[PDB]
Amino acid sequence: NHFDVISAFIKSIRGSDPDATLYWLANMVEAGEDPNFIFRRLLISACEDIGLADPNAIVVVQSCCDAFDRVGFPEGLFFLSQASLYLAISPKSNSTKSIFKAMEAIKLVPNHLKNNASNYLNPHNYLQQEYLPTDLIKFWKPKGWEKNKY
Amino acid sequence: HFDVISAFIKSIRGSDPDATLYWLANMVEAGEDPNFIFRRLLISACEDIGLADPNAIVVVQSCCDAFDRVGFPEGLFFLSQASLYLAISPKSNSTKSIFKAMEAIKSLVPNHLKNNASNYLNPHNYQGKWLQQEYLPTDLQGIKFWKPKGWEKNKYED
Amino acid sequence: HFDVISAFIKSIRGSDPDATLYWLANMVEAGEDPNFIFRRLLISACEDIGLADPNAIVVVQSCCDAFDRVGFPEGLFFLSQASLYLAISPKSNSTKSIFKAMEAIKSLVPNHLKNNASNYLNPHNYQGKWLQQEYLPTDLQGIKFWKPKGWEKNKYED
Amino acid sequence: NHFDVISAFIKSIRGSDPDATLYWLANMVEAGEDPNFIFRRLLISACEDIGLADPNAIVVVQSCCDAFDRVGFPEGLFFLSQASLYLAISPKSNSTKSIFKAMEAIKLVPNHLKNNASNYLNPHNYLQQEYLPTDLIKFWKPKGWEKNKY
Repeated sequence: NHFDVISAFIKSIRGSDPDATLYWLANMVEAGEDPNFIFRRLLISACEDIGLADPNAIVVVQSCCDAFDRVGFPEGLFFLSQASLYLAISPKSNSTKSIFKAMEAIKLVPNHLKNNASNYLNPHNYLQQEYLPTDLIKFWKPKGWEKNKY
Repeated sequence: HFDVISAFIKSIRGSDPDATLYWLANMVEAGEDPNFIFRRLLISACEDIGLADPNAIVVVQSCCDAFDRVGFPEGLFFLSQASLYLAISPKSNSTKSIFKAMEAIKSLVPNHLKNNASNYLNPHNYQGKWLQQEYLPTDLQGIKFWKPKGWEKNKYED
Repeated sequence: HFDVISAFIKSIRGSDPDATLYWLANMVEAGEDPNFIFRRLLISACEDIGLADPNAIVVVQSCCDAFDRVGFPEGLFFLSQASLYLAISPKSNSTKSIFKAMEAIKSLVPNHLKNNASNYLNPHNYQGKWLQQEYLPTDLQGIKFWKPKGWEKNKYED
Repeated sequence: NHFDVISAFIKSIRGSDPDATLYWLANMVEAGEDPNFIFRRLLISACEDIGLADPNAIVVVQSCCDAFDRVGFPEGLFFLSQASLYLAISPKSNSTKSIFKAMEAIKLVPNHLKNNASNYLNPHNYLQQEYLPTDLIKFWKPKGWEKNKY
């Protein structure tokens, strides 16, 4: 049941609602919830829910955890609030979970991709060349920063 | 001692790099613990700059780490970089919002927002433009805890 | 094993996110050490992306730190973020330059460039537009070890 | 005398010369110079020579040291080269040394700046208010990012 509050909190972040985020956040801290337990979920969210929409999201959130470590309560509340608000208002993407589609397919390396392959063409020196095996298909599904990169 | 550190943070909050430097210099002559100064700088990076530039906490944290690796005398420049950086950043106190919501708390979880809820819809699966779903309890929908004033503006406008 | 990791780095170098993911997935099914994968990702962030985006090393390092804090199963997403991020970044091998200069070495310090040199002039004191001062030995002036190809371009143009 | 090489290396960075930087860099590593000794000077340079011209310079350089730690030679050479090139081509400023002018002057807090001062005006709530003592003057001398902030 405190799993229910942190769930409401993370779904609020995922839904881009900074008000509900703070509300569930305040709920957890009036309840004396463990801050490392909040931070671990923020980190995961920074990569599972924001991810390549803003690839510096994990950087900001880690700085907020480190800062919290040095500082603790009552002041640390600001790190919790910045990191929570920061994820709530960021653009969203779950394209980092594309790894699971690839793990499903997995469940032999082309020659040109072998270590010290003799017929590898280095893209820096220059491109058509195949990176998947012959018998294989799109695993990565882009949805922010990843849009421009795409 | 606690007045000097106060004048330091207020000069930063007031966007005064010169006074910022003067109270920093005061503090180190007087033997103040650099870890203590870095605590207040980390705090002020979220409390006084905050989402006006959420990179501020990364830069200051990295100044703090640089100081742990180098120590004095050269550590004095990382105190100075961190301090100057906050003094000249745009300011916002919007992270103080959490206290507003905390006052609203001082509250059951809606069913669709519980862990593993069967009626929860996931914005990542959503083929539309905005998933309309309740995130606050019903008696509170519409209530506003956060408004931005820099980087928070742009993010808000989207 | 060393062929799989090779195909992984080459897919990243080739800007292929799909193949990148497939060889990542291959590696973790096979039990590959995540620290080993992160080493190659840190390396590739400087060798293959490099000054095309010097933030790449910060992001990947931070993925690595996130993995140390979280471990599996959720650590798999930080491997994935780091990997995908390099696959889609602009590429540059311009940090390989150091090997060129290393070949020129395989050499006394000019006097004005020695520690505490009395004839050294400091670009920070310089009231002009560009301090013309020798940084290479005289028999080497004009020689070029680095050319950019992204972020390195802009920095170069200045 | 290996102090002479690292000096040539740092002055080359300070002079914005990426070629000479690499040259002295290669010199230090063919000599088996200690990489922590190179990195410590890069860090200092990232703040004393680049500083607020690019305030993420210390971030990049620290990531390059951490990466080097995990990896070592021969591959680590890339972290050394990226961080060295990165500082060489960055815009330059020594405005972080302005702290020493202030330490010279130092060698009593206005009331409104005291802890819990009754007549402090908070800039968030709103500005003319004095941050230096009455008897005091410009310490900070901006020269990149600090230009825009100024």
